[PDB]
Amino acid sequence: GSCFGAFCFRRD
Repeated sequence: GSCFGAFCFRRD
């Protein structure tokens, strides 16, 4: 859920 642009694809 911690989407951050380039990191908008994770299990957070």
